[PDB]
Amino acid sequence: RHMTTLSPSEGKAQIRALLNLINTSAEQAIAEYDKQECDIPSLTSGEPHPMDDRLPSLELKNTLRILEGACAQLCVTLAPPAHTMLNYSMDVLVPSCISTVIQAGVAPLLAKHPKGLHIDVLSKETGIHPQKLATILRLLILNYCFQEVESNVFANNRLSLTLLPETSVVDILDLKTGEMHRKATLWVYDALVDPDFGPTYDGNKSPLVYALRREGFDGSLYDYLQTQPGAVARFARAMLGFSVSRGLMNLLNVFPWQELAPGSTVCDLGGGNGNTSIEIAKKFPHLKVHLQDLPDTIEEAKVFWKEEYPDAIKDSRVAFTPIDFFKQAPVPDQDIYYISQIVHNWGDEDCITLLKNIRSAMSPKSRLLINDYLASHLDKTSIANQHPSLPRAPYPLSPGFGRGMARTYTGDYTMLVVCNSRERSLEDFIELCSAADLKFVRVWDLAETSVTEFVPAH
Amino acid sequence: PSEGKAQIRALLNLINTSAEQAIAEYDKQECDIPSLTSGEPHPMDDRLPSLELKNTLRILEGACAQLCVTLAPPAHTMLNYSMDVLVPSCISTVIQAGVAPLLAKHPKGLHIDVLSKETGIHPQKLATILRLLILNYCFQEVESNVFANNRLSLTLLPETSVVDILDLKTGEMHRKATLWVYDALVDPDFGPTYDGNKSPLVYALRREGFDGSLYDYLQTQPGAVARFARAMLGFSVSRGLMNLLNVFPWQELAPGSTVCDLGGGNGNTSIEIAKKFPHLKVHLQDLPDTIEEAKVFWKEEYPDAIKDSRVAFTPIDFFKQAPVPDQDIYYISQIVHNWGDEDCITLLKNIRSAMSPKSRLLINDYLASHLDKTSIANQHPSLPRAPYPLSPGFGRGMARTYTGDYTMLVVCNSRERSLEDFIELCSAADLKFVRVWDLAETSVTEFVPA
Ligand SMILES: NCCC[C@H](N)C(=O)O
Ligand code: NA
Ligand code: NA
Repeated sequence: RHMTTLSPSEGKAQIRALLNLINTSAEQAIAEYDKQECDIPSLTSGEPHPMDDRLPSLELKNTLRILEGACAQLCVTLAPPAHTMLNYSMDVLVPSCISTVIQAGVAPLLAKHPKGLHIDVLSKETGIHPQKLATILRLLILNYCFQEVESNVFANNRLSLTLLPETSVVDILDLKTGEMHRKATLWVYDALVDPDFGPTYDGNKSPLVYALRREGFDGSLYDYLQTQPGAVARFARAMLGFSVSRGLMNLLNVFPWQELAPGSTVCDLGGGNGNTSIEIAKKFPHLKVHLQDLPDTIEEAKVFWKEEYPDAIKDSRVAFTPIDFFKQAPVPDQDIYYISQIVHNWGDEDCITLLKNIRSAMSPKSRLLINDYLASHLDKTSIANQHPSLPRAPYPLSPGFGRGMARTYTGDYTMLVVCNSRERSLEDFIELCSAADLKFVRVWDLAETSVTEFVPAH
Repeated sequence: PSEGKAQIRALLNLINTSAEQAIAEYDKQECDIPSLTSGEPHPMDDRLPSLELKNTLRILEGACAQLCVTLAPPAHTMLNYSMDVLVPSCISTVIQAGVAPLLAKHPKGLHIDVLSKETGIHPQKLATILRLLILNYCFQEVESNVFANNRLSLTLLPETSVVDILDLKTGEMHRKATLWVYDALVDPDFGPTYDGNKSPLVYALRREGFDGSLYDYLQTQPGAVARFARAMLGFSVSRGLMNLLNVFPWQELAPGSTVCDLGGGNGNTSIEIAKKFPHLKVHLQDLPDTIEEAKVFWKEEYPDAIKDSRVAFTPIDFFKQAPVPDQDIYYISQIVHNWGDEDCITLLKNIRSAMSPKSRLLINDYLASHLDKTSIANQHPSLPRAPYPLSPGFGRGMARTYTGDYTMLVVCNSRERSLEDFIELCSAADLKFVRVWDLAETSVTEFVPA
């Protein structure tokens, strides 16, 4: 129409530019589906789309960042503030419903009956009152998870299929919506102003540990998981699925592993089982990988590598060396030292200690890759003056990608309430590395976390 | 070419045209587009949102949500859903910490260290909380580590008609209501019934040694009953329920027609009806103490209606006695969704027994309709229809109907009802369904004596 141009203003120009971002991003997402020769996904189909279990392309993830940011900004601009804030206040409800239907096994039950089940059958099988379960299901269905095929007859759709026990994402969805995460957010303010739990970032003083203490539990997160049967393996699968659902394997496509000389060494410092190094070695057979972690984890990793990629052990392309990376330096003269989701778990002093340990082991050919969210400040000046190798949100998105980069900030807050740690900005990382005589090179954007590269300064 | 591509482009068209019409709604009041960085309220922030704006927002939000969820991988969307507890947690925390009033006293903005000193919260932790809110357009960072209010955080000021409902919905009691929902639902005592003392909230409160209803619990907490009453009023105001005045055709009733505000408390709704439509007479009926309070309220806010003999007050227990007879309109709002079927049918038969052949009953409540394609395709023509290709209905655009129902379950052990549920109850009370009057929030369903 003409409503953006009849009585012109800067605000109308910004609305029209948001509309342009939405339209062009949607067309680019269509192009991504065309590139893979796939049709557009359906929210009513009862079977997965071919790309549901595939690594999302970098282009699709960047597109979605812009599309989600622009849609969110457009709606929040045009709606009355009380409307948006009321909806925010009720956003706890959908994750509550997800946890409830996971506990009730609704999605596997519906997978046994793909054409759908009447709500009385679901009630008989779950033990939940049929109208209460229908209330839960309809809130999820309104949000495109499950579907109502006839009145009071419910079926799976492509979003509820992520809740099947076999998928790679059900465990992280179960953990993030689960009772432990709900306890972590139950008394956040009280923990933050508590004279003992408030002032420090100590591991045993998170809001989760505060809630556990307040209910009579003695022990940290670790101990709490150990006391819950089958919960440590649940947490491990959840971490793996958190990496998978976020498309972190796009590392393999962003950093130029193919341009490293044959025989180059990648030291996966603190890589646990080496789930990343194993993919690097599988995809780039000209590289050698070194897994370093705690001795027990190193034995688990030897078994894991024997399971999944014995060829690397037979070819002498994988090596394993135990380490406590706070007390000893890693193996020297590696071409790459890779640390992923390690810095955001420790305070500044321990990080500087680890960074100095890494720096002491490096040669002129060495570099350090840090895989972590970059939790940038949200003022216009910080965003404008960021390093040009960082992705920049297009006009008129603000702050940055807005909701399009939500997981950087929901991640940070999660780190606070569950682990009492924090994500850091690019400036924070540069300052820590500079204290360890490491000079910044550039950011390798994964459209989720970022891989920042540093080299020995002197 | 493909149906999926055509649906994506139809969603784009819905987004474009709905945004255009939202702009037209701002132009109609000679207002510019609101700003997400401005430190002062937009002139329409405290105004009743027009029916047209709420309609286009239903479409715009439903279409944006459906577009993003269609194009994103399911794991991406579900991961973001799984983290949706965090923003309300942050809202509750900044409310308890008083960040918005503090920033109101210093409109330029405050450094994070000043906010930390004033709130007792570590500055980097407070910064994490604030930045999650700010990414969602609540508050803003004007300079690095210097934060200020914006138009969304202004809703958190103590004087607003929305801060109390936001405080309640994000607060500790509501967090306890969603703590153990599954366990409550499969428990053989809490699961099978809708008894007031068997809600998921009460299930969680048992672990503190409490047992009773929500009303009992509120009376154990200092200042909780008053905060709850303020929150209910503010929930009504912030949802634009006063669009009742603009949807039901009060001006098409003949002068002298009577409106019986049944269970209307102080008469907050009927006093606005009486002011906008002086040709109507209002009869307010509620509990005796409430009726005396309402007399005081009307003497303070609309004494002309008392001088002109346009408002009457008659105490009632509407489960035990019939309302005053032969009124043109009987109006009940947010009552049915608080009671079970048997009590509702009792109240409806009481109302029916008082009606004359010309009387109508208006029920204001959410219509928690079924979401299958057949129910939606064959719904009553008076219901709003979501345009192609929105599904189910308006999708996320009508979220508050379905977050309302779930809220009623976990906090109150009650439920919203579908249109068919309402029609069946009223038919059991010898009331025939006429039509729905869409408020673009709740709905007002009309019934007549059969
Ligand atoms: N016959 C099916 C009734 C479903 C109807 N749309 C309702 O939700 O009221
Ligand atoms: Na649970
Ligand atoms: Na704007």
